[PDB]
Amino acid sequence: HTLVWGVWVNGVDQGDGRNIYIRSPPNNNPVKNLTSPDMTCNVDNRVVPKSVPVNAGDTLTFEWYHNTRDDDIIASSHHGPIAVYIAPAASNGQGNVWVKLFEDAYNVTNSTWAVDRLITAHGQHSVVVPHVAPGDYLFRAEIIALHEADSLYSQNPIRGAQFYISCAQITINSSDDSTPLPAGVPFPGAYTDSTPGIQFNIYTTPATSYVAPPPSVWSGALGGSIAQVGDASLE
Ligand SMILES: OC[C@H]1O[C@@H](O[C@H]2[C@H](O)[C@@H](O)[C@H](O[C@H]3[C@H](O)[C@@H](O)[C@H](O)O[C@@H]3CO)O[C@@H]2CO)[C@H](O)[C@@H](O)[C@@H]1O
Ligand SMILES: [Cl-]
Ligand SMILES: [Cu+2]
Repeated sequence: HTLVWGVWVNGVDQGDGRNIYIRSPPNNNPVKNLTSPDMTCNVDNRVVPKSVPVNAGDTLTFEWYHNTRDDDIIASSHHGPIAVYIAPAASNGQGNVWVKLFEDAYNVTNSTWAVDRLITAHGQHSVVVPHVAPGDYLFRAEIIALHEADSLYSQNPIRGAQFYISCAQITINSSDDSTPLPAGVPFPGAYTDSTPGIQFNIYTTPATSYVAPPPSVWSGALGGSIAQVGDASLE
């Protein structure tokens, strides 16, 4: 159970984005139905009044929280991966539009899941803004909690992989468009009951064997991190 509070751009806090530049759902409950329209941008997908200006090459940091800013972030039980996707905003997230910019699942070096490191990072994970066409975009940050993912939601709707999905409205101003955005995958649709990484038993199956759901990270993607960029306590 987690939500996005706002974003930072090059370590500068853009301020509380909830219902402002984040298409915030009404609460932190997960999405679990893989064929739900709610898989696009969570249960209240609509245009919000602001879009955060960035340029290609900026560091864009998403900041998550549980109940209040810079708290426990997400229950520690919620082990799983983190991904970020991008789509042109005019699509409203519909159709074959989502391109993956970031994946972090289980780090064998550190023996930690992305969610574990997100807690340590005070809810902060970042991407480099890619060199796509200037314009308005949706950045879809997705945490998958796997603690009940041994079951398919379609078999037992009390369980299943849990999707904490947050769409941020980002406007890319200065970009050379050296890597034009291609078509991508649909949400709902990209993840199905047979997709690797959706049904996974963290109690019985080693995390060293976990394969995150496709698609693969796009060749145009410039990278990211799971790390505290900004100190909310200084404000
Ligand atoms: O026993 C089932 C699993 O529970 C997990 O805890 C979640 C609770 O099930 C859920 O009821 C609770 O929801 C809270 C939410 O955290 C809070 O922010 C909101 O204000 O109210 C909700 C209740 O209406 O969330 C927790 C997760 O934080 C355990 O984490 C898990 O190990 C356990 O299997
Ligand atoms: Cl939960
Ligand atoms: Cu939860």
